Amino acid sequence: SHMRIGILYICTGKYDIFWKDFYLSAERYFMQDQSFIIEYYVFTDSPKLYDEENNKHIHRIKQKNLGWPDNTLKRFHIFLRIKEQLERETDYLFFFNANLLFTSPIGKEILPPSDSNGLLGTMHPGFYNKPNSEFTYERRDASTAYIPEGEGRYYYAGGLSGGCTKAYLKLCTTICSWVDRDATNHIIPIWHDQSLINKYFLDNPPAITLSPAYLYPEGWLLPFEPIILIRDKNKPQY
Ligand SMILES: O=c1ccn([C@@H]2O[C@H](COP(=O)(O)OP(=O)(O)O)[C@@H](O)[C@H]2O)c(=O)[nH]1
Ligand SMILES: CC(=O)N[C@@H]1[C@@H](O)[C@@H](O)[C@@H](CO)O[C@@H]1O
Repeated sequence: SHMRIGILYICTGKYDIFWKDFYLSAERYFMQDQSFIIEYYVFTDSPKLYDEENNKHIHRIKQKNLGWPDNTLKRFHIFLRIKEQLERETDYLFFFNANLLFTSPIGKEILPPSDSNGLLGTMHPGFYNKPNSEFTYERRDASTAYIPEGEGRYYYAGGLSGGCTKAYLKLCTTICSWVDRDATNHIIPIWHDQSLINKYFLDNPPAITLSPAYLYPEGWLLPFEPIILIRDKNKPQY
């Protein structure tokens, strides 16, 4: 029985060093109720992950480094490679960036209701209480991620997205079609990683919208307490 939770994680290249503290924080804060089984789906090129030889929930998946911009553009194309084992092993899906870190215990409060659409979005830390006129949406009608001015509620970031497995997999398949449709039209959506997810969140507003506290950049001073910290990529330790 219990509730199955799946974590989508990509750390190809030099971002594999972010897995250690992320895993140690997820095992201490993220879903530690007795009704939660947590599964790690790590997409990397590293031959072995941290605590992989001890933990069985850590699924090392073959994935080379695609570089820019395919590492953020073809992100959802990677998730569909194992979409056959995702719905059978998980009930909820969650995507976190590499350099993310848990600081506060996260429970069932971020779980979308059973009646709603079952989607999850996170407000961008750079756009809090800023007007719609300052949103960096895709303003080209030729692209599939096009959002006209005046429309939209929040500016969702691509650093953190989730929801139930059934609704989240449809989200991935929808965007993948939007990427390939733009590839044929010789056009690249901007910003590809977050503009595409805002177009979907406009057509399909998420059940619950997380504050930028779950995407708090390290060093900033934002009007909320940091729950999930975006670690600085340019630190001497990294
Ligand atoms: O070589 C790379 C570059 C990026 N990422 C992933 O892409 C996400 C966003 O990275 P970002 O675009 O901020 O890095 P940049 O492309 O600016 O170097 C992160 O969660 C990384 O895990 C990756 O796996 N390998
Ligand atoms: C790198 C990051 O956190 N993402 C975005 C970046 O892509 C760009 O949209 C910028 C200005 O809108 O806001 C952030 O820095």
